[PDB]
Amino acid sequence: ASIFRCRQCGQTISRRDWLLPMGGDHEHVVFNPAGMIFRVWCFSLAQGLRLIGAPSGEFSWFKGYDWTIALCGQCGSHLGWHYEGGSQPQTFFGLIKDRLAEGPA
Ligand SMILES: [Zn+2]
Repeated sequence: ASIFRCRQCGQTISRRDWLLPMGGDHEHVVFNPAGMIFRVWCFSLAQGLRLIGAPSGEFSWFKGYDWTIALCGQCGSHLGWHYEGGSQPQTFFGLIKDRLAEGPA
């Protein structure tokens, strides 16, 4: 239970070692304006994503951060967001827990 992959295709995405307790918890449950609930796990680092467009602060769930949609770079599945423009840390990833599969390195 050491690396996280895209559930839909297997792409390598992150690692348990890279979980980041933001505001004291690595897990944050949030909703967008369309009412969709997301169980977000914060990671300091991720790979294999494709970050879409330019950042936006609108509706940001993390104070001081602007976001970009993060797709699986391989299959296009929406895996979460990349956050930037903030402080301590400047950047991080918020990934949707149930869209990842955990398993051995
Ligand atoms: Zn994928």
